[PDB]
Amino acid sequence: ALTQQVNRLANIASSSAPSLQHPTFIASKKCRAGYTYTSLDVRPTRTEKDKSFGQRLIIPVPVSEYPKKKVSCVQVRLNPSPKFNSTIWVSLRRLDETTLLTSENVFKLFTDGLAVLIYQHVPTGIQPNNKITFDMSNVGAEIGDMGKYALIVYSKDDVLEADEMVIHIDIEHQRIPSASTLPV
Amino acid sequence: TQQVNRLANIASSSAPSLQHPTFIASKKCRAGYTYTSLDVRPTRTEKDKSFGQRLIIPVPVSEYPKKKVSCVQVRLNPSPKFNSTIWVSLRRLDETTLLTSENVFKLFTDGLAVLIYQHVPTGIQPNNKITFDMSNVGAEIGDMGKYALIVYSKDDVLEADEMVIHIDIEHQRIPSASTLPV
Amino acid sequence: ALTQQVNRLANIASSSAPSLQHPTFIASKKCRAGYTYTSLDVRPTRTEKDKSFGQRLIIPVPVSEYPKKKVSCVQVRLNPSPKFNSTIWVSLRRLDETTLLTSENVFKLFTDGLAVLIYQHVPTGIQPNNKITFDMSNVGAEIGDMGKYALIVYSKDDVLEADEMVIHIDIEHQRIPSASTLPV
Amino acid sequence: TQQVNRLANIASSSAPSLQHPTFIASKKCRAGYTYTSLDVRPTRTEKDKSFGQRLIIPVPVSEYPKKKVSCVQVRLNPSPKFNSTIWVSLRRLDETTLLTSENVFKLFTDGLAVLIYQHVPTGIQPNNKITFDMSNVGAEIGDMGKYALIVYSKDDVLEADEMVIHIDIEHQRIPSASTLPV
Amino acid sequence: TQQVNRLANIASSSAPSLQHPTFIASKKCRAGYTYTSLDVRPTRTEKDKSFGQRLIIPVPVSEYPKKKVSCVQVRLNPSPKFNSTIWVSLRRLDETTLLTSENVFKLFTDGLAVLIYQHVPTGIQPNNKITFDMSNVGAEIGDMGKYALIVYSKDDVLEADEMVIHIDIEHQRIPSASTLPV
Amino acid sequence: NIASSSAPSLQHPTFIASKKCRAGYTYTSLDVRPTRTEKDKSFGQRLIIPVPVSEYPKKKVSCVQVRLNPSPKFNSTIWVSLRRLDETTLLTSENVFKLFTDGLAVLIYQHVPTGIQPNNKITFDMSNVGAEIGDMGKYALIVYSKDDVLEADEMVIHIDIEHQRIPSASTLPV
Amino acid sequence: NIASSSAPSLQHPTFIASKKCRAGYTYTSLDVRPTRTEKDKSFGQRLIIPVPVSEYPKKKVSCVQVRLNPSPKFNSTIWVSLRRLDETTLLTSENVFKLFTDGLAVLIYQHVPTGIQPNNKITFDMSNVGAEIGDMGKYALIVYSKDDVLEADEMVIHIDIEHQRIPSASTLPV
Amino acid sequence: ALTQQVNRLANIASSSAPSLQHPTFIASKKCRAGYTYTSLDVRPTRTEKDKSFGQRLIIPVPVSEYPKKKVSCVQVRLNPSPKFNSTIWVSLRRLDETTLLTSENVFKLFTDGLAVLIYQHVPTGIQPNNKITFDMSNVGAEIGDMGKYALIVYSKDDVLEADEMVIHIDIEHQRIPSASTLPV
Amino acid sequence: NIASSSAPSLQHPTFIASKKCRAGYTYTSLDVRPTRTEKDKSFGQRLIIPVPVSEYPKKKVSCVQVRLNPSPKFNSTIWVSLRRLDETTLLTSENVFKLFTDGLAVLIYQHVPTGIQPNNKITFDMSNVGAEIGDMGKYALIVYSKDDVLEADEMVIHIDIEHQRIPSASTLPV
Ligand SMILES: [Mg+2]
Ligand SMILES: [Mg+2]
Ligand SMILES: [Mg+2]
Repeated sequence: ALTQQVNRLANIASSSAPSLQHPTFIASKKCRAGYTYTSLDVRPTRTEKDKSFGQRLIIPVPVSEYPKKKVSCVQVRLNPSPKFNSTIWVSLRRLDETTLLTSENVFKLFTDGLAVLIYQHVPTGIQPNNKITFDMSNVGAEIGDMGKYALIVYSKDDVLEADEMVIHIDIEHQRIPSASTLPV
Repeated sequence: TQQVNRLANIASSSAPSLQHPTFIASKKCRAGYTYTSLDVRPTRTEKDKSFGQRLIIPVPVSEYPKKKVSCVQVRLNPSPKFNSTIWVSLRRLDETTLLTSENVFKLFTDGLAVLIYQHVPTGIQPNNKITFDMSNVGAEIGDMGKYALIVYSKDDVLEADEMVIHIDIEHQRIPSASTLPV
Repeated sequence: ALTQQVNRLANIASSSAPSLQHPTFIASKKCRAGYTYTSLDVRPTRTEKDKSFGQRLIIPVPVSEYPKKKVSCVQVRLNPSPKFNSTIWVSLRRLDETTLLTSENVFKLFTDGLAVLIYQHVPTGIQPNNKITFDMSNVGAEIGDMGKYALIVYSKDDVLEADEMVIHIDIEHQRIPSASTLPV
Repeated sequence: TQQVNRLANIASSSAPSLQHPTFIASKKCRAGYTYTSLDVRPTRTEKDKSFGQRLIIPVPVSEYPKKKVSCVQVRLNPSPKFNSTIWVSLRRLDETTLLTSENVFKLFTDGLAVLIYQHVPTGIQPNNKITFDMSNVGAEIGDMGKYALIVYSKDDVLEADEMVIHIDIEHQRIPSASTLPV
Repeated sequence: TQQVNRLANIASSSAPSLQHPTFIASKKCRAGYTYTSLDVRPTRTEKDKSFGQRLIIPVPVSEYPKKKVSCVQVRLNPSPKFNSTIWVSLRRLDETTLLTSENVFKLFTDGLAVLIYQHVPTGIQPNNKITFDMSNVGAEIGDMGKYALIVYSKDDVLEADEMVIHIDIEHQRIPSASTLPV
Repeated sequence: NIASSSAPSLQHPTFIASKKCRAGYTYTSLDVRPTRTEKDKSFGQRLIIPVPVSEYPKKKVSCVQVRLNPSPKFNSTIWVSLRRLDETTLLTSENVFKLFTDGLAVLIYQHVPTGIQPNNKITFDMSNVGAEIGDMGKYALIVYSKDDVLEADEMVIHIDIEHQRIPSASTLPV
Repeated sequence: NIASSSAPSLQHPTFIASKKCRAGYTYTSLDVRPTRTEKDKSFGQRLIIPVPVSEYPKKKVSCVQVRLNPSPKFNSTIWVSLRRLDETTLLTSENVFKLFTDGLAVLIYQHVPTGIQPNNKITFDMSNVGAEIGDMGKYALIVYSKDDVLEADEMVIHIDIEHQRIPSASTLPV
Repeated sequence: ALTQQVNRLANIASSSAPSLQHPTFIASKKCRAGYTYTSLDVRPTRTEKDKSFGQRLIIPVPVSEYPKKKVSCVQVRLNPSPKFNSTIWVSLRRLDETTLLTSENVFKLFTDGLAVLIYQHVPTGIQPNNKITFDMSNVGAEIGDMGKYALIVYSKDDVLEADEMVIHIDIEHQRIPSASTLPV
Repeated sequence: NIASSSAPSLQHPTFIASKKCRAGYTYTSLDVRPTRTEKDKSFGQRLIIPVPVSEYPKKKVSCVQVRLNPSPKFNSTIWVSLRRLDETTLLTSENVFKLFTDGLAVLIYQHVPTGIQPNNKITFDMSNVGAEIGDMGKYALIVYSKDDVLEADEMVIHIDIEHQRIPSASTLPV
């Protein structure tokens, strides 16, 4: 028997179905299994129209303690509030504080070799495809590295409000060491 | 030959069936399990105002609290007067925590599933059901009370007659208890 | 060969040695392995002399979500501050808020079927045996159950200050389910 | 079992992937080949006016002209200010031949591929890429200069910041040349 | 027969050896690894005041930052003038975070090892060493700088001549680099 | 045939010769017009890895040669080298010397009427220090005009970087 | 015997030594008296392949050395090299420097009272750029008289061209 | 049978016992056997308080004649007189007369990579551990070399007197050639 | 494969090249700022073995190179070398010459406007004299400022010492 096409057909048939148990929120999978991940909360600030907002990657206190911990991918789901009226562009890349997101600056990178997600408010429910992910399997990303990165957003039409939405960014990486013996 | 059957199952979910107006499919989550539905006529709820109801198990089940729950579906048969469009979900609760609009959003927007039901003109919204799993969390019948369903009328001042919700509860069959009462 | 005494002799020889790498802090092991634990921080309040202080068990936000999660034991290490001048009695049991630690009330239980740790400040370094543990393997303790419990302390001589010390209470329990697939 | 894999490949191209906003797939045309992209900020171009750029290979490749080219993709990342709608393509050229609107159409309309990019409101146009093959024609790196990309702003007076194009070039890997310069 | 040898090892650690005044044993944490010590004459530090020093790797090692560290022992040879009694340890740092007495305690008291050295009259305190492991955390030579050793003079106004500390660093041997400089 | 395999080697006393460290490695050059930096005044530039590589800070670097093609106008005589560091350290004449006179490399290029002029190439090894692409930024080349104040046009330097070939770039872009 | 086969190699620090790229290859020289080109003024000549070769523009070129026998009168000091291009580009002093200071070769030949004078030979490789005989025309050598204005008689250059042997010339002509 | 632990357990049990036949004088063994040793007498001088006394290694007339004779270790037993009232620090290292034991100088070395013995007068008999030894197996020490070395002492509290004590320093080294034929 | 084993060797006429004696050997460098020693006046420094090595005077030494990184200010021209001796002997100009002109080594480093400057490195062999670490002290390097009086800042010397790797340093300290 040849099972190298069955899987493909099965998974392609799936992912593309408005089955049961779920809002207008797309699907999601997992990177190099044998990995665990960590999510992050990011309520934006009332960012003007044509204005861009961004946040650096600020690892959490318990993981941040293991830089050199490899990252595979990094998904970004965004649960919007009912008050999400605007429509915006969003993505994320490496840095050096040195650079500032002058509207002009942002476009620059937005437009070139790299991924970017658009989230528009549709009055026919709400834009399904609400998450996007990035792969570090190759660039080679250690946990410390994260800080260098940072996600962005650009409010194309409405002056997005802080109450308009909240983003969760999930991070696939190697399991951190599990202690099997009580403290000092 | 498990790949092929898997595709046959998926194709079935995706095809208008001769038993629904627009109400999408709804497979159950357990064998050897029975369920129990609930009726929920929501109080007329203002625009931007939210309505919620605790999980008040009924009289005959409420008595075997040690029984576990797998999942809990929420089908919502709307009345023709259903004009508004709303967001709905449910989670663990602490009474105190109040359904203040602001509070609501808070949770709505984070790790957890939520259903939106809009009144469309070309027939009516399909997926009118949504399910939640308690397997992992480990949920006993008594536990239910802790949880509670919510609703947010995003537009029209949702009317009382605008709709009715049914909450289905998968759990362990209750002992046949073959022995007439008292 | 008979290896049912070797282990015992080896572990008894060990635990009782002022070897290397460690202050006047006793040792520690692990309960039903295949379990993970969780620690808790408890800076006390300036508790008078002859007065007792106590804290209920307030599980954390990520675990508290899985009551019905069995607990094996519960250790209580106490890293004291240099300013730890007093000497105190400490332990922990089940409850019902209904009861209040009237000095008198405390003694009552302190004295009967149950464990209790004394921590005195010695001027010959500091009291080694600084931790104590309790077993729930049998009483059967689920995570929800914890809240019912609560640790206590009684300042026998000095009016213990909040800066005098801080306690960490570690909890052996079953590993919580690990998600292997990114969010909504 | 080559028919089955063929359908699996086709099904894959046709399914939103978790790495694109609306930018359709884009398979490459060669192994043992590497490519090289180019950036093209088009000058603000009037309505009904057309803009074009010759193929100016870069400094480090431009030096191994004997290297052959397979195909050349043209992805175009538009800015949010991208409001216009335009037609674009490219072919062999004779400098003299001038991008006079009229001339343009002439070729546009005949044996050859062309891409149209319109600004839609429901998100944004998908297929933002298009590729051309030089295998047959036989195209050397030097040859590129001969060719040139074009654009026609059918509606808005296409702005400079309205967008940026990237031209990908599949060709033979360049000799590792393991030996530090001069 | 691994149990028996284990007891022989343990018994050895626990027996005055003919090479120490009162300085307890001190086994190393790695093979194929070499270490490097450091000298630390602490500035005279008030009573209740704390002193600290960052990990300033030296000139010849500081150059192979990619080299990993296993553990780091801290032996402290006190002078006869050593009269005070102090607490000492070390951890990751953020410069800013200041050795304000209060800050110190904060960490001292939590998940982490700390050594106390008191001046006794019947000879002198034994265990004068303590070690920390970086295996798990994953520590490169460069990383060291991040960390820093601390001290708290609990009693006497610890004098400069009161003592000297040596910090031993287990890490990967440096390449023989058999090839005279420049 | 380990003898035949190692055989590689070729060079002669002249200003025209240069090998390379490890095969399967590719390199990358850099351009550096200096500044009209004064006499006695030193000029320096950080390692600004370019746009397509700068994306795998984890890739390894073997060597890094620095050839310098001068302009016919180049007249001054200057010392030049490079090392790692923290932006914190500043190229004060005094600071410069400090390092210059260290157990670590350095070239001098002066123009004089004597047969031919010095090699313009010099190279540094990272095969041991262990240098990843990201690491480069930390390093930075320097120069000290011992005599005439060189002008931004008295010369142009090219810095070549041996390192691991970057991703096969398997399939077409975005 | 791959070791014996590769064995070939021989040269020493002096103005008398030169090998060759690939065997089975023959070469062709060229003569180039310059022009009384001014001081600061640059002189250049295109690659005028000769009459019998110029007929197989498809033949491959390996290297191209450029030895230059100067006259005893040669006094000036000059820079010299060569590259490809489009007739369009013009040897303005400024343009010259531009390339001179590129990731691509160059020699300087000055006359001074110091032991012996620089090598007059320099060579360039085409084994990779891939150069066909026709291609030559595109290239062209240059020179810049940094000092004294050299005269058309201050020197004569010979340019040797390694390439594939031309047709066996099997049978007698027309 | 496995006899690689028996010996260890036996010798560890021993050395740590107040058996029979011996004052409050610790024990002692032997270095590379097949070696003989040589002792030295060192009555100190009335060395002030906070003052340090030292003596170079002055090999004896019959051995001193065979420099290049390797030394393994060097023990230093110190039989104190009843009048030993003070308490002192003692050790020993290489030299070059050039250096002088300024109290300050002494500390310097005392505190660093190297052994050091403290001998205090206790009124509960007398400080058992009265000897210390140093190993040259590795540094490689020839008999001539000794002279370079020299032992020291620092009277921490009482102004040690010459009558307060006397030290014997024993030297393990290779047997010197034994003549088996009468003289000239 | 004794041929392949011996194969090791690589160097070219320039101020950038240095091998090493025997493997399994490690070395140790030393720093030596001189003194503002007069013109004609010689300066010297004994071999002050450092603190961690100085403890195995019985360890063997192979070679001992002496590279000298000068400061840009270095102007004087000087002779330099080193040998064993008894503190008794004193560096009087006359005494200096005596040895300088012996069957035993020596370098001269002057600064001049001529292409590049001499190698700064020189090395000495002990593989036969038999030198133990302790022995070093007996030796000592010297210098003679033939012209300008060099200043303690006109230069800094590094002396590298090939010798047997010291004790594996098996287990953690005291
Ligand atoms: Mg790393
Ligand atoms: Mg239960
Ligand atoms: Mg000897």
